[PDB]
Amino acid sequence: SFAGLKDADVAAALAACSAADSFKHKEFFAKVGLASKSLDDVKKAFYVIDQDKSGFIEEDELKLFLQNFSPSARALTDAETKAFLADGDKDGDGMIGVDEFAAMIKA
Ligand SMILES: [Ca+2]
Ligand SMILES: [Ca+2]
Ligand SMILES: [N+]
Repeated sequence: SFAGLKDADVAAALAACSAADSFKHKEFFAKVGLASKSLDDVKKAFYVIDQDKSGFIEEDELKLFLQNFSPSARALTDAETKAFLADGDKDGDGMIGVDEFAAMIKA
């Protein structure tokens, strides 16, 4: 479950990436329903994912990305984590900021 999203969508999205290395963030964003949320709602999601409230989603939080949807969900592999980072880190500082997060989700 995730605030603002349908439990059925979140559960199906988690099932869709059950296999190691099958996680594709853009497919996950669409399946879970975040890609269809308003920009304002996408920003809310960001602050939840930013676990230590540093203002940025760092690699360690990216690795445990799925835990925000279910505490028992698997960690992303180092390969999945790095691809996630490479796709969203538009300014090259090694982390994902709120605007980068929103850009990655809204096409
Ligand atoms: Ca953080
Ligand atoms: Ca960045
Ligand atoms: N972090």
